[PDB]
Amino acid sequence: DTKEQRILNHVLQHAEPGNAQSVLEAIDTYCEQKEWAMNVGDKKGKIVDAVIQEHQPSVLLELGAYCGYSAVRMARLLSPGARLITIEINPDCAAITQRMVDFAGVKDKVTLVVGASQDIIPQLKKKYDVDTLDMVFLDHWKDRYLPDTLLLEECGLLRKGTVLLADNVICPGAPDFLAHVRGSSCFECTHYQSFLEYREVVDGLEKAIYKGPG
Ligand SMILES: C[S@@+](CC[C@H](N)C(=O)[O-])C[C@H]1O[C@@H](n2cnc3c(N)ncnc32)[C@H](O)[C@@H]1O
Ligand SMILES: O=[N+]([O-])c1cc(O)c(O)c([N+](=O)[O-])c1
Ligand SMILES: [Cl-]
Ligand SMILES: [Mg+2]
Repeated sequence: DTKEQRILNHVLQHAEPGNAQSVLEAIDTYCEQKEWAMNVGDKKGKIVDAVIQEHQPSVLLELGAYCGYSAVRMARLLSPGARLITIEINPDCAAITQRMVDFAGVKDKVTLVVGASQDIIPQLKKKYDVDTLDMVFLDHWKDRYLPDTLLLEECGLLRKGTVLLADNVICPGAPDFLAHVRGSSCFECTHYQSFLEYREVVDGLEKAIYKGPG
């Protein structure tokens, strides 16, 4: 992950220590202009922000951390005592994520777990003291969105009103997830049309609110 280290080094050299906004701006400018990277980004980040502002989650699970952009972005909006648990399968990306979170001033809100989402999710109650989740941000490999959604449900981690928010439902796309949550009476869905981070290709997020196993 040479590019990812470069992004981190750019942030460490140019952003302001302890300042989450400064970190996000440094990443977004670097990535838009110099080296594209799969961060949720600023435009779609504003939709993520709005969802968190509307629903005010205190326990938030992120699937897929990468360099920590979205962890920093979401953590900046959370109340005291809130927990953002973020799961990242790649140890080198997790290491960057932790540096990024520490530098941004938000480490006290974030718990990073190195591992595959499908291994970690069944451990969240017993090993991470989770009860249920208020919100989940899905932004890992898209072929995991549907299986992890069903796993979350099976493991008893969703309550009525738990908000799923999925990135990239149009590009690269998550068609099997979308078909499921839209067609299922167990999820109330809203689609937010936007763009591929840093670019003009159309993309979107799906917000799917769990309605219980009905
Ligand atoms: C799109 S990047 C996440 C971007 C991040 N949410 C952001 O906006 O800054 C996707 C990440 O998912 C991770 N990933 C892929 N499969 C995963 C899995 N099964 N469990 C956890 N992380 C996984 C990849 O290593 C990669 O870092
Ligand atoms: O290829 N891409 O444009 C992306 C974009 C993204 O925002 C991703 O999250 C992604 N992925 O997780 O594979 C891929
Ligand atoms: Cl953007
Ligand atoms: Mg994405």
